[PDB]
Amino acid sequence: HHWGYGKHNGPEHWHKDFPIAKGERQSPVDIDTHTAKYDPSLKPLSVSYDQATSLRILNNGHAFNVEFDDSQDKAVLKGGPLDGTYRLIQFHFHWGSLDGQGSEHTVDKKKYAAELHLVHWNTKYGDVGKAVQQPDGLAVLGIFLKVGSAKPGLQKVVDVLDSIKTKGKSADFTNFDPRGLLPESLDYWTYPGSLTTPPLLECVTWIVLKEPISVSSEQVLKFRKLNFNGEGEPEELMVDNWRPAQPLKNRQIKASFK
Ligand SMILES: NS(=O)(=O)c1ccc(C(=O)NCc2ccc(F)cc2F)cc1
Ligand SMILES: NS(=O)(=O)c1ccc(C(=O)NCc2ccc(F)cc2F)cc1
Ligand SMILES: [Hg+2]
Repeated sequence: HHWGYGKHNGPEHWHKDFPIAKGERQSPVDIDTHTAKYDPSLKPLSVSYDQATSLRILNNGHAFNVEFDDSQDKAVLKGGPLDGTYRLIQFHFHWGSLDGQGSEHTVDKKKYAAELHLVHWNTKYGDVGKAVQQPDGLAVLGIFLKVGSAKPGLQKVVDVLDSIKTKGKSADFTNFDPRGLLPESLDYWTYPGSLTTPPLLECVTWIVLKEPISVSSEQVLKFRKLNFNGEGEPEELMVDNWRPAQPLKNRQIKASFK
């Protein structure tokens, strides 16, 4: 049936319905800090989220997305390895059943507790639908989460999870400021890749931040209480919604710092 993260429909099965799963620029990948190339020509990232308008939060099976109004250049990402303006359309997380796993990308084989993905699309393409059909259509800002101190800016998200426990549920989520989820430093690694969930389109420029943000054990626990299933169906906890690292193949990971 539909794809998932279970034994019978997990990542190892996606290739049957989405041949691109065994493509040349699939994500996530393991970032080997010792072979990543420091690139002096990489420009600093420009994150302008001051005018961000969040609208809704929803459980879509797989994960929970916080959507933003992308009708105008309100929250945009520019700079770095990007050409043009990219609008923030939504952000979501991937997490594990235990603190030692959850992130999609790994650094020197180290998995973090979770990973935040802030998804943006290239404005030159007019709409996200056209953007996903281009090699530079999307830019996803990836941030690692490690268990430690609580992240104040994340609490508003944690408190609302109860109202969207099952698949298909959504709740109004206005006035959320995504700037509250950023680490202090904007140093990053970048490589061309793909969406990490079906349809696995190879249209993403990945920008993974070096500095993880810290979240408390209690905050991460609440992600784990969400459900993959819809209301009235057998309860399957939403945990381990991450795809294992894919072969790097003929790609080079560039670093904005030495
Ligand atoms: N402007 S808004 O807040 O209402 C909005 C928010 C989220 C999404 C979404 O997650 N769709 C994903 C999505 C839909 C179609 C497609 F081809 C690729 C793709 F990533 C769409 C619109
Ligand atoms: N974990 S991750 O950052 O890589 C990621 C980011 C966005 C999406 C998404 O928008 N899915 C909907 C969607 C629906 C239809 C389509 F054609 C493409 C598409 F991405 C999926 C995975
Ligand atoms: Hg593409």
